[PDB]
Order: sequence, then C-alpha cells, then structure tokens
Amino acid sequence: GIDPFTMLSSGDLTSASWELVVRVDHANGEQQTEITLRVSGDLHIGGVMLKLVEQMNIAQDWSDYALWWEQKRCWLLKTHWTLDKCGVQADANLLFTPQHKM
Repeated sequence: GIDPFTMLSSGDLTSASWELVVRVDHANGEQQTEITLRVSGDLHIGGVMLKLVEQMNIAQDWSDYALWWEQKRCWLLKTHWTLDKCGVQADANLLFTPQHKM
C-alpha cells in the first residue's frame, strides 16, 4: 500500500514549488522592487525575508523588515511558520516593506 494521502508524513515532500512575486516597498518611498522567488511552500516566512534582502543587495539599514500581505492587510510576523502554514501562496500578492522599527 503506502499512500501519499493519509495525514501527511508519508505524503507530500516538497515537489510543489511556485514562484512568488514580492514587491519590495522601500520605506523611503524611493522605489519599489519586484523580486520573484520560487518557494516550495514549506519555506518559513523568516527565510523569505532574508532572501529579499539578498536579492536587492542595497547598502541601507534594514532596521526592521518583514512581509506585508496586501490581500489580507497584515504583517507576516509568524516567521516560525511556513508559507503553506500561513496560507500565503502565488494566488496572493506579497509586499516586502520594513515596519521601520519603533
């Protein structure tokens, strides 16, 4: 037997990797950067956050950066959670903007 449907664990691996467009909204209002990362869903938010910074590679202080979900109006602060766990997939637009610390 052995089926990939029974309550996970022996079902889904990571084959489902979809490209997510993240629009980087720079907190200075200088420019927006459209970065496309192909994620496997099992990628946790914190990892995506790091990849954005690496993609632009800009010499400015990202005092406090995170993801802004446009279609839900919410800040991704569940970095310990995955994309699939949060519920954010390629069907949604994702904005990367610094919450600019306190």
